[PDB]
Amino acid sequence: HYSIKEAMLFSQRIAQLSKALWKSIEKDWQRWIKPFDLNINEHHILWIAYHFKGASISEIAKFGVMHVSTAFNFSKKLEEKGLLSFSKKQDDKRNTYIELTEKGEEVLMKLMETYDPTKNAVFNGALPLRELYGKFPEILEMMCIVRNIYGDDFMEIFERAFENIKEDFIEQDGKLVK
Amino acid sequence: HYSIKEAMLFSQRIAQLSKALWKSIEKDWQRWIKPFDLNINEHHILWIAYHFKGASISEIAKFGVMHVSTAFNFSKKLEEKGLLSFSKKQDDKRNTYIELTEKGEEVLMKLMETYDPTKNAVFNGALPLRELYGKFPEILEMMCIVRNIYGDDFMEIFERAFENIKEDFIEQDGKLVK
Amino acid sequence: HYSIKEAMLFSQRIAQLSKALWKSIEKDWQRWIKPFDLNINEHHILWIAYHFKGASISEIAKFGVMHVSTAFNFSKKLEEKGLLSFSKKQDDKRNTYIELTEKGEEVLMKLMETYDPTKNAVFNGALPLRELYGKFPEILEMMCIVRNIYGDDFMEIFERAFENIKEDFIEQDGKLVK
Amino acid sequence: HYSIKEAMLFSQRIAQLSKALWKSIEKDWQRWIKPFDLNINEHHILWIAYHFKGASISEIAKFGVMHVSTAFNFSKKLEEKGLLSFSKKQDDKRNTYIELTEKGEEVLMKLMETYDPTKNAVFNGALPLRELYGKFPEILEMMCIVRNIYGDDFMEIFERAFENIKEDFIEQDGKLVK
DNA sequence: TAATAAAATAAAAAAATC
DNA sequence: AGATTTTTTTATTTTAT
DNA sequence: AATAAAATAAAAAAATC
DNA sequence: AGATTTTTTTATTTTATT
DNA sequence: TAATAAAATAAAAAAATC
DNA sequence: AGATTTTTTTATTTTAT
DNA sequence: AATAAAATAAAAAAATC
DNA sequence: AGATTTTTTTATTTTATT
Ligand SMILES: [Mg+2]
Ligand SMILES: [Mg+2]
Repeated sequence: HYSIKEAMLFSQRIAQLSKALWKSIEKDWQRWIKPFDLNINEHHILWIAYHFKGASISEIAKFGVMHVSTAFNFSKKLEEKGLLSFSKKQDDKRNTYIELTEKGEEVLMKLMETYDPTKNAVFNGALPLRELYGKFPEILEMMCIVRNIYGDDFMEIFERAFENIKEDFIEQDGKLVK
Repeated sequence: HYSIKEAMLFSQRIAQLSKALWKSIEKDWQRWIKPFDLNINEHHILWIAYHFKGASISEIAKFGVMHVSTAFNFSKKLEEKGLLSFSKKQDDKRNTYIELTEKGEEVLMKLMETYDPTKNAVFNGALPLRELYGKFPEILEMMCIVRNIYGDDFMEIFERAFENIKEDFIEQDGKLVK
Repeated sequence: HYSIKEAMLFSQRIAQLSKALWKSIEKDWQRWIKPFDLNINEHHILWIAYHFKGASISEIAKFGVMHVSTAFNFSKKLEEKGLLSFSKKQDDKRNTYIELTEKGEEVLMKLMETYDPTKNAVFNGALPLRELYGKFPEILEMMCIVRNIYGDDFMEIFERAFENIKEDFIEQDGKLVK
Repeated sequence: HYSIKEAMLFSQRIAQLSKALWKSIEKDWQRWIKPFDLNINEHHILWIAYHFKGASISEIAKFGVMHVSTAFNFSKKLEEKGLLSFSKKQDDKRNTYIELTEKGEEVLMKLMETYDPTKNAVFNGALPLRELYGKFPEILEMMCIVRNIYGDDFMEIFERAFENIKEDFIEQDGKLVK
């Protein structure tokens, strides 16, 4: 059992913090992918499909943090730009599934190449901690909180992106490459 | 140095973790302020003027993570709803200072009465951690990152809210009241 | 559940750490008190009495992490040196109580004067962390572990020492004094 | 910078934690090894020499947090009990290098099979934390502090012990075996 | 709709001019 | 750029004999 | 039992704002 | 330099969209 | 005891010496 | 410098009519 | 049950390694 | 400078104490 004050204190503090973060993250994310004329959720969708091939609209709307409507509309615009593949399987024909086309994987890799960590603000904001820790910050308390909110299945996005990028990419001339 | 691989690993973990965390906080925040016909940034501006009286447009755009222009446009709607008061100053009339009207302060205080932490998802997410530790999670690594991004003066908002809630408010019948 | 390998991995990591930590704290503690011809458990006994006046030999042994016989022998050795006043009282007389004499209080505070944090190596080892955090490390994970082993009653010594030192003392010429 | 009050608020908190933690580790470690009539520092020496074959007396004293006189005398007693081999090198003859004999390896790995986590207090104190996290506590803050006090070369023992337990041992019938 | 760049604008400060 | 509603569609599911 | 009819509920998909 | 003029800088303020 | 001061002692390197 | 053992000592608990 | 006992337990107080 | 001698430095190695 808890004081109401002590809740307001915790609720307001993590509000400000999570808004400060993500806005900083959103800015650096949209700056990096505007050259390729992708918006944030769009790019997130393509990454959802690369790690989770064949996902359903509601499934990608799960792993990217977006409404089901946003996923359908932004994923069909990725279809017309030729970056996404829609599909249906008629055991249950209410369900529309998406796959990444070759063009889309390509722009993912090219965006991966244009990545410059130094122009990302939380990267630079986290480097102090890394220096004395020996590793980048884990932010485990946040991962615990997120898990209890979204469920362990959601958290599959993390380790699918961890293992895949550790094995599906390498560094040559200071850029990430396949 | 660091690997550009090791960098991406950290950047995708924090990116998704914070989009998760903000969106969760976003919807719970929208839900409690719609009864009084506010949006997040409007409510955010009102709390900033409560804690930082007579602050510049650019200042409340600093403390609330918003653009100067969104600060000025939502700050004017708040005075057309009567909740804010605009002033200018002797030394430099380019600045425009903002104060809370007592209609504005009232709706803040009434919303504080409606606050049910049980309906906030991040709060329920942090309860298991609160039990083990005995106090709420501090997410200290994130406070450090945000600080090295926004700088020490942005971080006065956390301290001013902490002190003000603690010394301006008090519990009665499970609600926070003056 | 846990694998035996995973558990051994944790049990050696903390055994080596707690040994390392305790031994450096042991040396600096001895340096500090050898001038006054005290030993660790004697100095801890006197500090237990200062925070917990009228405490039993068994009770002193709880907070001082020492065997009850160890407390007994070292405690009456302190009475010969005239810093401790034994008592026996009221209903039950198998219990032997302790309080701190005038001579004992002064040697505490005088040792508190000779305190130089820079000669203590664990202080120095935490200074890099304190810069980045703002405050000293909270070492919460071992605080949780130490509680689960010893119980919430035991952890009252932390809480009693925190409050007493905070306002039974003040700083003068780089010295703690009453 | 820091206060002298703030400095000793930290010094006492880690003194008391360190002592509490080392003494529940002390007595759990003793109980485990008395069956094979070893003491803690003798058992440490056997694990130092297993992980670091050919270690010097001084080096053994580094990794096992003990005086060079104790590591010598307890290394001797291990030679008289037939578990450690004493060597010299003709290039520099003031050095004296230690190496486990096969009788020495066998007693270590029978004790490895004797290991029951559930009799260890610190393990059980840590199980609630492993529940929330998914992994055991890392107490990074204590690793940071200990690395600054002892230096990065000492800290090699954690990394070698980690990887050696990982690869040299396997789980058969709920016990760690080679 | 809740935000936001990209202009636009007015005022203060800073820099040029002699 | 990214929501909320509402529609509209399919398939389970639940009834009703 | 079987069915067949009738809500109820999954999953999109299509206008708002 | 001291009195003026010019350019830049700062802070909005409004406008064009997502 | 399970430890560790404190000398004590052999070697080796380092400084000195001319 | 610290314990693990012994002992010893009250008070409490349990067992007996 | 009311007592008195045998037994148990608590808390020191000793002697070892 | 090169060969020598002499000091310090290092690593045990043995003592005695809480
Ligand atoms: Mg933590
Ligand atoms: Mg605690």
